[PDB]
Amino acid sequence: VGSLNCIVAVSQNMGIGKNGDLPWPPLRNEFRYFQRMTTTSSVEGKQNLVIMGKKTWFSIPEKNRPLKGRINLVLSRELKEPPQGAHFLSRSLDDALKLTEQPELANKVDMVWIVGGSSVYKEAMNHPGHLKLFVTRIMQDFESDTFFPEIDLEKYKLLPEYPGVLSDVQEEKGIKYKFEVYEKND
Ligand SMILES: COc1cc(N(C)C[C@@H]2CCC3=C(C2)C(N)=N[C@@H](N)N3)cc(OC)c1OC
Repeated sequence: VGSLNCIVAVSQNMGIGKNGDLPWPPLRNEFRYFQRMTTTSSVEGKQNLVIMGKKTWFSIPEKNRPLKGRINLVLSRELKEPPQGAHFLSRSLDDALKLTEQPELANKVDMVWIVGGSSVYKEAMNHPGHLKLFVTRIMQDFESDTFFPEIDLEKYKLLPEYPGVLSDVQEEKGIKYKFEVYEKND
C-alpha cells in the first residue's frame, strides 16, 4: 500500500527556492530530517517512492541524485524521456499514482513522498484522499522565486504529535525552525 505524503521546508514568506537552490544557507539537520523521513521503510521488500517536478530534480546536486534507497520519479509535461538517474517519468500526479499498481511499481512501493515543487504540491493538495503534509517552518523571511501554496487551516488539521517528529524549536546557524504535521482526508 502506502500513504500519500508531502514534505516541504518553507520560509515565513512561504518561499521554497531561489535560482535553483534553497533560499537559506544549508541547514544540516533539516537535510537529515528530510533524508530520514523519505528513506525510512520498515516493510521488508519495499522502498518509498519520491515524486518530484523537473525544477526540484535539477535543484538537487548531481552528487545526490538519484536519492539513494528510494524509487525516483520525475513529473513533467516537457521532458521527452526520464532524466539520467531517474527511474520513471510521468506526465501527471494521476499517472504516477496509476503507475504504482502496474506490475513493477506495486509489489515494490511502501510510502509515496511528494518532495516538490510548487506545481506538484498544488496538484497533490487538490487530490482526493487522505494526504499528510510534513512542514518545516523556517522562522525568517528569505528572498525566493518559488513558493508553497497557503494551507487552508480550516481544511487541513495540525497533528499535535506524530511518531518520529520533534516537537521542539530547532536552531542552526542562528535560524530557528520547527517541524509540523498536517492532515486531510476527502
Ligand atoms: C542544496 O543542496 C541540496 C538540495 C536538495 N534539495 C533542493 C531538495 C530539498 C532538501 C530539503 C527539503 C526538501 C527538498 C523538502 N522537500 N522538504 C524538506 N523538509 N526539506 C537536496 C539535497 O540533498 C538531498 C541537497 O544536498 C544536500
